[PDB]
Amino acid sequence: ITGRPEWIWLALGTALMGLGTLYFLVKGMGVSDPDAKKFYAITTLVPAIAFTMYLSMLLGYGLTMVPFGGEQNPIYWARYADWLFTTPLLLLDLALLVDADQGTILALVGADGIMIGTGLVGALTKVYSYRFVWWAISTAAMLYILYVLFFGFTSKAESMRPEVASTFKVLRNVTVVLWSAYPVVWLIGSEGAGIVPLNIETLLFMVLDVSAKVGFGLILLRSRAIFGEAE
Amino acid sequence: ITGRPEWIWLALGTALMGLGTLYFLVKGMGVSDPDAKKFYAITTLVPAIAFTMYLSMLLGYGLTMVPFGGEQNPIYWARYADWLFTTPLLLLDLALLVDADQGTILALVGADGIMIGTGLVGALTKVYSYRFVWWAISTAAMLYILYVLFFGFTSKAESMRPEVASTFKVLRNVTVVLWSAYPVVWLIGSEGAGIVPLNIETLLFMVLDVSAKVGFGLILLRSRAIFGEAE
Amino acid sequence: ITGRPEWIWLALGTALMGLGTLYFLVKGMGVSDPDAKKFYAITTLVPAIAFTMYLSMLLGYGLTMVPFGGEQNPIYWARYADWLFTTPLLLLDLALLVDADQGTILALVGADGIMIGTGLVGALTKVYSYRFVWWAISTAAMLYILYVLFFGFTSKAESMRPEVASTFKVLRNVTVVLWSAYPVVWLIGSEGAGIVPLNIETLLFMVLDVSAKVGFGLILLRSRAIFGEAE
Ligand SMILES: CC(C)CCC[C@@H](C)CCC[C@@H](C)CCC[C@@H](C)CCOC[C@@H](CO)OCC[C@H](C)CCC[C@H](C)CCC[C@H](C)CCCC(C)C
Ligand SMILES: CC(C)CCC[C@@H](C)CCC[C@@H](C)CCC[C@@H](C)CCOC[C@@H](CO)OCC[C@H](C)CCC[C@H](C)CCC[C@H](C)CCCC(C)C
Ligand SMILES: CC(C)CCC[C@@H](C)CCC[C@@H](C)CCC[C@@H](C)CCOC[C@@H](CO)OCC[C@H](C)CCC[C@H](C)CCC[C@H](C)CCCC(C)C
Ligand SMILES: *C/C=C(C)/C=C/C=C(C)/C=C/C1=C(C)CCCC1(C)C
Ligand SMILES: *C/C=C(C)/C=C/C=C(C)/C=C/C1=C(C)CCCC1(C)C
Ligand SMILES: *C/C=C(C)/C=C/C=C(C)/C=C/C1=C(C)CCCC1(C)C
Ligand SMILES: CCCCCCCCCCCCCCC
Ligand SMILES: CCCCCCCCCCCCCCC
Ligand SMILES: CCCCCCCCCCCCCCC
Ligand SMILES: CCCCCCCCCCCCCCC
Ligand SMILES: CCCCCCCCCCCCCCC
Ligand SMILES: CCCCCCCCCCCCCCC
Ligand SMILES: CCCCCCCCCCCCCC
Ligand SMILES: CCCCCCCCCCCCCC
Ligand SMILES: CCCCCCCCCCCCC
Ligand SMILES: CCCCCCCCCCCCC
Ligand SMILES: CCCCCCCCCCCCC
Ligand SMILES: CCCCCCCCCCC
Ligand SMILES: CCCCCCCCCCC
Ligand SMILES: CCCCCCCCCCC
Ligand SMILES: CCCCCCCCCC
Ligand SMILES: CCCCCCCCCC
Ligand SMILES: CCCCCCCCCC
Ligand SMILES: CCCCCCCCC
Ligand SMILES: CCCCCCCCC
Ligand SMILES: CCCCCCCCC
Ligand SMILES: CCCCCCCC
Ligand SMILES: CCCCCCCC
Ligand SMILES: CCCCCCCC
Ligand SMILES: CCCCCCCC
Ligand SMILES: CCCCCCCC
Ligand SMILES: CCCCCCCC
Ligand SMILES: CCCCCCCC
Repeated sequence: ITGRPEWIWLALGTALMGLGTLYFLVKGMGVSDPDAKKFYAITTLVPAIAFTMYLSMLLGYGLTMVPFGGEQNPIYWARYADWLFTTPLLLLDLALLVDADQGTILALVGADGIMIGTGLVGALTKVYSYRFVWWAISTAAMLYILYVLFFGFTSKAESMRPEVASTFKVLRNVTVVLWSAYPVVWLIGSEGAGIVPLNIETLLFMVLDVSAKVGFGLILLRSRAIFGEAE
Repeated sequence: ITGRPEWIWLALGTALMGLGTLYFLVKGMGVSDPDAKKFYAITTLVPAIAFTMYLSMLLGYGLTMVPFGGEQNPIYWARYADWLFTTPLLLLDLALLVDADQGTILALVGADGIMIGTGLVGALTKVYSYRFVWWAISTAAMLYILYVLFFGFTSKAESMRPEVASTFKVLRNVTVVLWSAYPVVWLIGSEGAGIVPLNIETLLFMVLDVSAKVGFGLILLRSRAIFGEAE
Repeated sequence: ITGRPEWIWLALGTALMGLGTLYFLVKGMGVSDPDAKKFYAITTLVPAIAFTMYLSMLLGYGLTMVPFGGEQNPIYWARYADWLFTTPLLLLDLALLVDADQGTILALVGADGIMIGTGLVGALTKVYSYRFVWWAISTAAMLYILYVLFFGFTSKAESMRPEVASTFKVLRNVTVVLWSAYPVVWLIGSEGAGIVPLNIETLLFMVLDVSAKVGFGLILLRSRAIFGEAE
């Protein structure tokens, strides 16, 4: 484990995702509202999945070597197995908050799968220049997601209860800022141009992951928007 | 790229799926009917997924070598990753058109997963004679799907609006004819008996894919069956 | 095939899953109740999936070698591909029986995915002591599932029709007893401590699989709880 300088950030990430999972699990014990139960189930699964994948990276299972640039490059593939399941769950939290229609939910989840799937292909591609073709396709899929979150959901939240509109607006802004950083870290990190070393890259993804999952969840599950209007 | 004679058909397929995706995306911009939005989302995702997998084959990522018959045989595995997601989406288009019940939808999607999954196992199997055992199981799963589309959905469409009944009947006939060709191309192509060479096999799958996805989508999204009855 | 002593139990399992699939398929022909169709579709898919994965193990495709303990250990990875899809389908049978809320269904299916996913990682892990870390995480996920089936569903079934309450109680008890045996067989078998040899381990999993899928299905599909109350 300790033979890799980035191990400290993988261990911290593992701990923070595990602690986040347990807090949400305990906090959700005393909840019977069927609407609130939906948000607790979605939001608790997110850091639980991330916990297992951070642990796999810490123990060395989620790491492979990819030859490109005449070098064997360490690629943590477990990140994409994490994101494949956690990013659509996070979008479902937002879509259920605004009572989005089914067709829009399917478009979001499908574009998200394309985003993560093409990012994985780009991470494992051995022809250096082709890695950035996949990065560009994946980034186009992300821009579609961000467009929908702004010019489809925002207008839908305003016609909703005030507390669900204000909570959505906050979580929307958090998501757009944090998610946009991921393609940048990829491009300048060891998967892309190799400007930033792997140990610093790992620290950046850990800060982003914890903020986008645990921080996101703390804002959502403390809001009254997750409960139905009741007397 | 150009070192493979089949590259021209992979490049054409990539272009036609990309163009198809963009047309459906633009055409769906001016749509607010929640029913129509469902069909546009399903139908636009189909060629978008196929685009990415054709590109992976063009660039050489979606290709592996499988030893059988005393030879290293080029097997494009990316086809099955495509079909795993696009064939159930196409069946969902048909099932939603006739307002199929949930139990029937689950049976269709499950049989479809078995069809594609066993076809993938057959494509990667190293014992030559066993490849055709998997082909037979996969073909049995397809025949179940075709039976349901005829002796379960057809009777349901007649009790529906006339425009949804006539549109379903057309898309049903297109699907049964085109899908039935796939097991035949597999059997006589490089995955099976090896009668037809890979470059011709690739041309045939490209014609079938574009027809079953883009051609299918053009018929559906030009129909009024996708809109609810409104004044 | 016959070069492996466990082949006899893989062949028996294949036959019993295939026969089970055909019986459920025939029995479900004469069913039009939309509620009953749901249970028949879920319950017939379970042994059909298991059939294909037992066949892959029989023919040698679903087997790999994992080095640990200074030895190349035969690991049947196809079991986890089976369980990944069949265990959530079995939980869906139970959840639909008691009309569970959506949030609870998602929590069950998500915990089940974590259970199977971490068990697969543990089966393929090359550092011997780490294999049991994954076993423990997977077992914690199972205990969560069992808790929900007892202290969330049981109370919900009592407020239901008597026949659905008594049928659920029976299937609940069958599930908790049979599922609990799996982590024990893993721990003492070739994936874990290696006390029980592989051929005996394979026999035990076959008895458990057939009972948990075909036996489970025979109890459910003979009950009147799967039909709506009708005159
Ligand atoms: C509606 C939305 C959900 C739609 C989703 C969008 C999606 C279509 C976007 C594209 C996804 C696609 C790129 C997934 C590729 C997975 C692949 C990286 C797995 C590893 O295989 C890659 C190479 C080794 O580098 O295999 C070496 C050769 C091996 C012999 C490969 C044989 C196994 C194949 C991988 C079998 C295909 C399985 C499916 C891809 C499983 C789904 C994986 C997940 C990442 C989507
Ligand atoms: C309700 C419906 C959706 C049900 C679906 C029906 C489905 C059950 C039908 C059978 C599907 C099954 C054959 C999928 C097999 C995937 C497999 C080809 C992936 C590549 O692995 C094959 C060998 C190399 O040749 O791995 C070499 C050895 C490696 C060490 C393998 C270890 C990884 C395992 C593959 C882990 C299992 C992952 C799941 C199979 C992922 C789903 C893939 C998709 C193709 C279903
Ligand atoms: C809501 C719920 C459904 C959530 C589900 C819970 C889930 C997150 C729990 C953890 C699942 C995770 C451990 C799955 C790992 C699959 C992995 C074993 C496949 C084989 O790859 C392992 C190594 C060889 O040993 O690959 C060698 C290196 C290769 C180069 C690997 C590159 C391919 C990657 C495997 C791509 C990721 C694909 C996804 C993991 C596909 C889903 C598989 C299924 C088992 C979940
Ligand atoms: C909890 C994890 C989250 C919210 C991860 C989000 C990840 C992304 C938005 C990743 C995006 C990428 C691109 C847009 C292209 C480059 C490759 C990716 C996958 C890093
Ligand atoms: C857009 C792609 C489509 C509609 C693909 C359809 C593919 C099939 C219907 C494939 C069927 C197969 C068999 C029936 C057995 C032989 C292997 C397959 C997977 C080619
Ligand atoms: C039809 C198959 C069924 C119902 C299989 C159930 C399997 C389990 C409940 C497996 C549980 C495991 C653990 C709890 C940890 C050890 C590894 C597993 C996956 C065997
Ligand atoms: C979206 C965030 C990207 C900003 C990356 C900042 C990295 C600064 C760290 C110093 C770079 C290390 C280079 C010298 C080793
Ligand atoms: C009462 C609110 C705080 C509860 C404690 C939460 C502990 C989980 C770890 C959170 C750290 C990361 C927060 C986002 C920066
Ligand atoms: C379902 C369509 C299958 C028909 C295949 C027709 C192939 C004819 C092309 C000529 C065969 C090439 C053999 C000589 C190289
Ligand atoms: C107005 C209808 C035609 C629009 C142009 C569609 C261009 C997408 C490519 C379609 C070619 C394949 C059609 C099926 C044979
Ligand atoms: C949950 C069931 C686990 C019980 C396992 C009993 C196995 C007894 C078979 C004899 C053990 C073989 C050891 C000598 C070869
Ligand atoms: C009339 C009920 C029996 C029908 C025959 C079922 C045959 C399928 C194989 C069942 C054997 C396994 C039963 C569970 C132990
Ligand atoms: C490729 C993996 C995608 C599945 C991720 C799991 C979450 C799915 C959310 C589905 C939302 C409901 C759509 C109607
Ligand atoms: C194995 C991958 C299957 C999932 C394909 C994605 C489409 C799923 C459609 C689900 C239809 C809704 C069923 C109720
Ligand atoms: C185009 C939709 C408007 C909202 C999206 C904001 C774009 C942020 C740019 C992200 C940069 C990634 C490289
Ligand atoms: C048996 C259901 C009737 C409709 C299915 C038509 C069968 C077409 C044969 C396809 C040939 C594939 C080898
Ligand atoms: C803790 C929830 C109560 C019901 C679960 C029964 C636990 C059975 C123990 C299984 C042993 C697996 C190692
Ligand atoms: C080795 C660098 C080659 C540059 C390729 C950049 C491709 C980016 C595509 C974005 C449209
Ligand atoms: C090398 C050819 C061996 C023939 C096997 C055919 C199997 C087909 C099974 C269809 C029932
Ligand atoms: C080689 C045996 C090492 C023992 C590790 C046991 C780990 C079990 C963790 C359960 C909390
Ligand atoms: C609940 C605390 C979980 C912390 C265990 C993971 C941290 C790795 C320490 C080496
Ligand atoms: C929108 C046009 C997309 C065409 C790019 C793919 C074709 C491959 C050319 C080499
Ligand atoms: C319907 C009977 C299915 C039996 C075939 C599988 C058994 C393997 C025999 C070698
Ligand atoms: C993106 C930063 C999240 C901050 C988490 C703190 C929330 C406390 C209510
Ligand atoms: C299967 C052939 C499809 C033909 C596509 C043309 C549709 C234009 C309306
Ligand atoms: C767990 C044992 C199941 C027994 C199956 C027999 C059911 C006949 C109704
Ligand atoms: C109005 C809410 C502002 C939230 C933005 C937070 C950016 C990290
Ligand atoms: C909408 C604000 C985008 C912020 C992008 C930050 C990328 C590091
Ligand atoms: C490929 C772009 C299509 C141009 C608009 C078609 C008419 C909606
Ligand atoms: C009555 C519609 C006929 C459609 C059949 C088309 C076959 C390619
Ligand atoms: C229902 C007509 C079937 C046509 C099969 C064509 C196979 C090449
Ligand atoms: C009251 C029903 C008892 C069922 C338990 C069966 C254990 C195999
Ligand atoms: C609730 C009874 C548990 C039985 C466990 C059996 C494990 C072999």
